[PDB]
Amino acid sequence: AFCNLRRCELSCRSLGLLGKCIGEACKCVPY
Repeated sequence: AFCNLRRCELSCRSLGLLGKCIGEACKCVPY
């Protein structure tokens, strides 16, 4: 897969959110 999900999710965990991939990049979500 073309997206670093774990590296995103642990970054979002600083902000208190979850990380989710979207095609070719990753974004944080509070859900």
